[PDB]
Formats: sequence, structure tokens, C-alpha cells
Amino acid sequence: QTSAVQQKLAALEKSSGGRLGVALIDTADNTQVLYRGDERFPMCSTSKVMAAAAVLKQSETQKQLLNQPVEIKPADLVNYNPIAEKHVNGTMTLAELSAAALQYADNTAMNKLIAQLGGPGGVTAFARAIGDETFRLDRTEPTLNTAIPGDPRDTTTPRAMAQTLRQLTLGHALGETQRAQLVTWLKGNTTGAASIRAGLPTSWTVGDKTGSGDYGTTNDIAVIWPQGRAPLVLVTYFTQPQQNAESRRDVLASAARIIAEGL
Ligand SMILES: [K+]
Repeated sequence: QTSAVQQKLAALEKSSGGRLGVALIDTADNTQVLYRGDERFPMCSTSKVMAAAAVLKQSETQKQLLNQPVEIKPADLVNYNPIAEKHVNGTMTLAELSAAALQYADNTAMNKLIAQLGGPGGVTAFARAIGDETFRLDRTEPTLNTAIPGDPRDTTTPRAMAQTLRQLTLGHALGETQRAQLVTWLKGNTTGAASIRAGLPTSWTVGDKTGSGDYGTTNDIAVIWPQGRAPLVLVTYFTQPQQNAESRRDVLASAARIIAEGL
């Protein structure tokens, strides 16, 4: 089958010169609308949601865990550390690290979450534990963002990520307090204004996590509450042929608009 939303997503893709993947879940009627929805895409920073959620899950049994101070040493600093670089030779809590990773895309913070989970395999392990058999996290920051065409490392599919984000933010993969914290974190993201949120009616409330990497990889995953009606989950992944391709957040805004117009 091929819906007219798919016809406009395909044209958007052709216009873009890149590879677009989209997956929407309408919770109201549990319907799904997908474009290259089973192809793999580099997740880039959108993988931080899985790592933050995995640490929240540990916090269900370890009740003070989010309050635990974690040292920031000079050697922990990587390529983009907007919050952590302010605390080197001091400490940050796992809550602070989670907020820095999710809301400011801090790669040092992500690496602290990965370390708390025992390595990238501990993030993948949480994905398998909540039903996601597609997600794979293989590297730490910054190398998980190489987004090399054909490389299965650090990839998921639009379908799998939208199903997972639903479970974490709207379902009960997490404890209620942990889910609420994740939602609070996602809603306060500072990096998404030009991506999914830019394609959506202003009155809709959004939580999202962006991602960016080599090959112009430009991603966003969002939980959407559109006032009146039931929430939506939308993932938009985009990647391009040239390793040094520029960011294309507009494509994600545009995919989101097409998806919103087809409701
Ligand atoms: K980042």
C-alpha cells in the first residue's frame, strides 16, 4: 500500500537529496504511518534517550541514584560538553548529567550515563529488556556519531524507536516517577526548535531529543500532546551521501508538518 502522506514524504525526500525515515504512532487509534520505517539510520544523540531511561530504570530500585555525585575530570571531556565543561574538577549528579545529555546534547554527560550502565552493552541491554530488538548501541561519544553509510553500529529503525519512545514516555516501561522525569526532561530540551517542533502547530506540547552527526545526519524523536486529542509519537531520521554534508533540520520540520497535515 502507499498513502498520500507517503507520497509527500517521498517527494520531500527526493527534494532533499538524502535518505529520510519517519515513523508516527497515533495513540488514539494506535495507528502507524511510516516511511523507510524498517531501514536502519544512525541514531546519533537520539540514543541518549535510551541511556537516560536505562539509568532511570536503575533508580527505581536505587532510590537516591539520581542524586549521586559523579566526578567530571579533564580526561572525561570529549567533543561537545556544554554543561560538563563547567564542572570539570568538580561533580555533577546523575540527574544533572541526564538533564545535560537530554536537554543540551552534552556528549560527556552521555558518556557518564553509559559508564553507569556498564558500557554501551548496558544501554542495548535496557532496549532488549523493554522489548526493543532493533536498537543497538556499540560505541561511546563521540564515535557513535560516525553515521557511516551501511554501518550497523549505533543504529535503529524509525519503527523501533517510535515504539520504544512510546513505551518510555506514555507506557510503563519505566516507573511512574521515572516516566514523569523523562517527560519533564524531554519537554525542556533546548536543541529542538528547528526540527520536529518547527513543523507542528504551536499549541501542541512537545518533548523531543535531536541528534546530529556525520553524513549530515539530522534526527529528532518526539512525544507530542496535541491539546484535546491523545498524544502522538514521531521519529524523523535523515542522513545524506556526503560525509561532510550540512545539517538539515528543515527536512525534519517538513516531515513533521506533512505528518500533522495528514492526521
Ligand atoms: K550532541
